[PDB]
Amino acid sequence: QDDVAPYFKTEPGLPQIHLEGNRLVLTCLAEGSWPLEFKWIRNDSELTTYSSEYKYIIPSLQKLDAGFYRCVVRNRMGALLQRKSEIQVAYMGNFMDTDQRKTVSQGHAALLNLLPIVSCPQPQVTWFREGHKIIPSSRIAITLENQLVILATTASDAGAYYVQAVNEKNGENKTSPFIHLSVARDTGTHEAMAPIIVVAPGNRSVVAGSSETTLECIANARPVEELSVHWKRNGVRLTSGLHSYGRRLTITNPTSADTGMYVCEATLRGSTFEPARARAFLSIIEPPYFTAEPESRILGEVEETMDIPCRAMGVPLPTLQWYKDAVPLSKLQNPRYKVLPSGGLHIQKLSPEDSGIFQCFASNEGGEVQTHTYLDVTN
Amino acid sequence: QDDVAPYFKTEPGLPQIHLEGNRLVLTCLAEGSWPLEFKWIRNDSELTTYSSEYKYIIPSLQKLDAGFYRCVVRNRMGALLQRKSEIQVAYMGNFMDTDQRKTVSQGHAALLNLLPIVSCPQPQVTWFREGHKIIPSSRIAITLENQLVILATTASDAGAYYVQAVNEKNGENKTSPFIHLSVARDTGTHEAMAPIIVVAPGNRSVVAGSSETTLECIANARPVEELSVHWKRNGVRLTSGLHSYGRRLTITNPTSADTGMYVCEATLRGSTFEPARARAFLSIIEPPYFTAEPESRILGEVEETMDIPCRAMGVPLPTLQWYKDAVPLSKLQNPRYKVLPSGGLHIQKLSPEDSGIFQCFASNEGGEVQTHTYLDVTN
Ligand SMILES: *[C@@H]1O[C@H](CO)[C@@H](O[C@@H]2O[C@H](CO)[C@@H](O)[C@H](O)[C@H]2NC(C)=O)[C@H](O)[C@H]1NC(C)=O
Ligand SMILES: *[C@@H]1O[C@H](CO)[C@@H](O[C@@H]2O[C@H](CO)[C@@H](O)[C@H](O)[C@H]2NC(C)=O)[C@H](O)[C@H]1NC(C)=O
Ligand SMILES: *[C@@H]1O[C@H](CO)[C@@H](O[C@@H]2O[C@H](CO)[C@@H](O)[C@H](O)[C@H]2NC(C)=O)[C@H](O)[C@H]1NC(C)=O
Ligand SMILES: *[C@@H]1O[C@H](CO)[C@@H](O[C@@H]2O[C@H](CO)[C@@H](O)[C@H](O)[C@H]2NC(C)=O)[C@H](O)[C@H]1NC(C)=O
Ligand SMILES: [Cs+]
Ligand SMILES: [Cs+]
Repeated sequence: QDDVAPYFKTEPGLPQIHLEGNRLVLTCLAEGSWPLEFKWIRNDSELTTYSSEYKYIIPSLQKLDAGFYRCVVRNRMGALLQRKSEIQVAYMGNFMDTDQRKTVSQGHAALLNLLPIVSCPQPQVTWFREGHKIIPSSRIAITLENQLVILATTASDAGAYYVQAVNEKNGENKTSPFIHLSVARDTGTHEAMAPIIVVAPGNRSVVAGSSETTLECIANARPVEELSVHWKRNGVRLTSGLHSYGRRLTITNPTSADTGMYVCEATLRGSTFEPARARAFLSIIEPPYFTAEPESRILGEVEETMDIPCRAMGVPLPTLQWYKDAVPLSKLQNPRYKVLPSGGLHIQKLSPEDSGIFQCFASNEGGEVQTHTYLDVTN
Repeated sequence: QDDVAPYFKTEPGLPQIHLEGNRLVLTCLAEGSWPLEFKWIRNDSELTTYSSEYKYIIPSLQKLDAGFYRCVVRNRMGALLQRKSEIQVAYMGNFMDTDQRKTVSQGHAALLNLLPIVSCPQPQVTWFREGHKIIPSSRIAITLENQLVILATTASDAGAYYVQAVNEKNGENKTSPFIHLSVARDTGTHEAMAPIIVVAPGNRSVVAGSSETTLECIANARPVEELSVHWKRNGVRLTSGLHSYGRRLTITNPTSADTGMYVCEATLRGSTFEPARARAFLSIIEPPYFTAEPESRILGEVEETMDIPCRAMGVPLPTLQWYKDAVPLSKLQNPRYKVLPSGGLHIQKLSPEDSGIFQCFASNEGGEVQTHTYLDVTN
């Protein structure tokens, strides 16, 4: 047919992590009446001009190729945006070539930050001192951000600490320089030290359907053997999902029933001390989905009114953005194309140049969906 | 601790398709008390011996590297099988270097098979004759297996046909040699020809949650302009999901409500001819999931009875296979390890050598899941 508007035969696949040096083949698998042309876009910037080549090939990936890719397909009838593809590249930088020094007063917690290093994705970190692998315990913690936390420090904890960082996707590993931790005398004259939260749990947001999410709370106290960290929800202690000496709470398969405030509570068992508390809030993201889509093809007569419906649901409420032939409506500046509050597109007096592909995108923090129609105008 | 049995920190990811020549990095991301050792397996065959290296790296993938990979992790306490990883490699072979000949009698359908070619995944095929791209129409069909079907042949259809095959994953393309189709005179003396099904729909099975599934039915008749192909279910014609001149029925998001028999029906409109019919059956596969798992760690006293529960649901009913320290129970040939019909493992008189990792796999055609426990035996 001479009247087949462009459409995609296959949608691009889920985000995959790619290795430096590997070949990458992107493809624009579209059909339609010909001349059929394709161009590529990276980060809303034009990579290629229009031609009959539907492939975009990177012979050897480097880190600067990481980004969002999409093709546009066009024939005489209109232009259609492919849904975005997320191309991540696994890479591991270097540690800065310098030692660091840190001093803490006996009895306080020492928080040793993982030395600056750029890595995708974030590495797995093993902490060392004098070739001895440091294992989490009731007194030693390693945060979700790979920081080493030594609780209730003593003179024995002084020394030179370092990391082996491993990028699990490309296999590369790096050793950091030293952090020289010194431990000075106790502040004042106090044997026991009340619980104090040194790593507070953060606000957490997770996308619906995710397997797990983990909150973390680390407290200092002395004697550390009496220290108890526990998690409360709705004023009542939680009993399941606890890990790493009670410092990690993992919620599995989180739904909206698990949203809201969580409280971690640190106590010295049997003591007269007040507990230390910190609050964290858990939020669920519902990716967008359409509740009203237009027909694939619509015929209007010149001079009549046209309505193209598009409505989407999600948490948070999705924002809708319209395109005509792969140009956003804001750029076209067409006073006859009215966007309705519910989301639909209203066209007051159809004109022959209104013919083409209208495309609606709904997006929030947790995803993006698309629907489109070919508008045909007669006479 | 000296008593941490091996466990995985991260499960391997979903099946990805890899390109020839690309680097591949597999990783065995397990923790536990050390010495901790790892070995790799490809297609139930041992690739490497046990060592402290948790990575397996293929510098440059070739087709013969395609297969199922998994690591075993072991310390003194026991051995644990990683869940399998499916490594497919995109490849495209060559057509055989020979022309073919085919003769059909005028009015009959000509079924032109795509010339033998090994390819992963199956290529996208465009059929040609004299440089002219052949487009599907009411008289020309291209099956889901890339065969060209010319209905109600005429002398004009004689000529040399060929294909451009494109592997969409690695971008490679091949042109085939020619099929020389000849069209001989009509058989007998008949103007109209009743509908006959030349490509019958097949039994289809699909995994639950799949986006789409498509059935295909192609009929011959003359005059082809009067030919109508339609789909029936429960004795009543289906109205939605039809494609390619009614020859394709796509069921979107198939559930068990769509299982059973579908009928395609070919008629010559307004004619006295009987319809031609073919039946196809659609089946849904439910991947396995557990309905009863054992605790992560279990303590038995010597000489007592132990029960390790494992029960799974799925369509078809999953089969359960047990392992101890990554050795299947059938090999161990231990008369004290009894497998119950519901799935659980029964151990009559616990002995010290029963300590270790017991691992239960449930599988059917649509997936495989695993659960495990560390059995500790005292005294
Ligand atoms: C394309 O856009 C992505 C998304 O913003 C960019 O990713 C950022 O890259 C910079 C480094 O250049 C980092 O500092 C940011 O943290 C990254 N943000 C995210 C969300 O990933 C990417 O660099 C862009 N690529 C190009 C070529 O423009
Ligand atoms: C973490 O999330 C909580 C929960 O929303 C935030 O608390 C809100 O803070 C604003 C800012 O003053 C208040 O006006 C609201 O009353 C709070 N909402 C609720 C439901 O209590 C908090 O600000 C967030 N903090 C960070 C650092 O992200
Ligand atoms: C590993 O097992 C898979 C699964 O059977 C093998 O895949 C088969 O490969 C042969 C060619 O060698 C094909 O003829 C079959 O059709 C394939 N079957 C499937 C289900 O994919 C794979 O070849 C095996 N690889 C090794 C190295 O043993
Ligand atoms: C396609 O599926 C149908 C549906 O199950 C199969 O029909 C069965 O065939 C057996 C073999 O003689 C009969 O005993 C059963 O009565 C049939 N079942 C039903 C529900 O009708 C058919 O054999 C399959 N054919 C192919 C080629 O796969
Ligand atoms: Cs649509
Ligand atoms: Cs378990």
